[PDB]
Amino acid sequence: MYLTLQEWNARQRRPRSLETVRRWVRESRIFPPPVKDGREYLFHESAVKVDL
Amino acid sequence: MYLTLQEWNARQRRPRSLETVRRWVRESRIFPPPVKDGREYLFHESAVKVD
DNA sequence: GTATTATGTAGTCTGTTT
DNA sequence: AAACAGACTACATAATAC
Repeated sequence: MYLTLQEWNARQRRPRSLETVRRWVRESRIFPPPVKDGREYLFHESAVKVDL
Repeated sequence: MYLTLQEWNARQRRPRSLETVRRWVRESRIFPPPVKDGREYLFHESAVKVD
């Protein structure tokens, strides 16, 4: 299922500050790009961080 | 058998610049610490970087 | 060495959910 | 309204790159 930004962060090898994760999203570092459902990002469970 | 700094670095989950790996060695971040043998560092196969 | 990039905390801004 | 989520910026330091 979709994860919240904090829930996706908590499953990564090195969780970061939520502001950091948000910056990754703004910078197109997350594949697939999270959808903003209303006020919050939804991450695919299989979303990964990529180097651009 | 020992590995070279380049060989060790290519085998990690995120290889870094040589400069950075050398700095980690200089800062004793790597265990077991590499042996300096002549001009090269020699890494144990099991050597990991401790955070 | 110096410069650039990555990260962190805060305040204020737009907008969403209750 | 009030709490929430996130954007954007100002301000920092650390790690990495040059």
